[PDB]
Amino acid sequence: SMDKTGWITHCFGRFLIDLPPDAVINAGYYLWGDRIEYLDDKPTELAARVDRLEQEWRTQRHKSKGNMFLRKIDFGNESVGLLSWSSEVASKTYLLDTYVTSKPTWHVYRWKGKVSVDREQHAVEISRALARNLRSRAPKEIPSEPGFCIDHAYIAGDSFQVERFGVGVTFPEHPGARFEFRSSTGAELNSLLERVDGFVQNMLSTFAGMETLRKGKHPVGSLPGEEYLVAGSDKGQRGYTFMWEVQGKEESLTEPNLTAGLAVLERPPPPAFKSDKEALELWDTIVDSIRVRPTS
Repeated sequence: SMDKTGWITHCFGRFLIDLPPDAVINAGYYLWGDRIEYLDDKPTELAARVDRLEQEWRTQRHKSKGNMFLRKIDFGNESVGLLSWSSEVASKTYLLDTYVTSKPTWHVYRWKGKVSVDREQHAVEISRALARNLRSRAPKEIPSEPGFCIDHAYIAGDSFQVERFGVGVTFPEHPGARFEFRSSTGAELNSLLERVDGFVQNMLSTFAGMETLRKGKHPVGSLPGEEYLVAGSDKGQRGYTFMWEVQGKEESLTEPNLTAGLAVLERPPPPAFKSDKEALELWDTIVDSIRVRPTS
């Protein structure tokens, strides 16, 4: 824990975070509500996918006597899009399946979502730009440029954009334990304590076998993070439920809603930790490493 030797600093969206080298990491990234998704397709494979999927939309009935395919849009920068009706019933909505590529190193990402007839051109203009802003980042590179980092790449820019990610992390040394780190634009209406506190006291006072290890402020650098940590024993198993949270500012990339959490279930398998001490060391070491990525 406190001995951050061999620990690896990672990139997720606008932020950085240190983690032990043993950690098993799995991340999800979302843009304008819709998931941006990495594909391990070499250029020929993607061409096959798009061709295969285009013909599928054509051999699929829309309403009575028309197919579901509409357009194959070219966003340039080696990227493409497929416009289709939102479903078998027209409504007034499409499905814009975007396939953006990274530069200079080749990767392709699928970014798909529904859009109305009256906003299709706008959505295209977004994909048009996402295509020329999506740049690749080297395996261990920590980009100095402004941008939202994703899998094997980042979306360059400091212009506002709703963005969100969620990283699930497990540790082999500490089995049963699960850490999660999430970011999301938009501000929550209450702080952590203002929201959850009342109910936690009503559960702790009601049910036995638990104690509030910590509570209150836990600022990390310029980030105003409150925290709540609960622990308890049952089944001869020691359970944990931690959380840290910056409630974030509206229309802000650098101070969005930002949450770190760690939990260990009960219900004897091997201990996730030796004691409460070891658990809070890991928790504090990781949370204190949270920070906005320095950007020129």
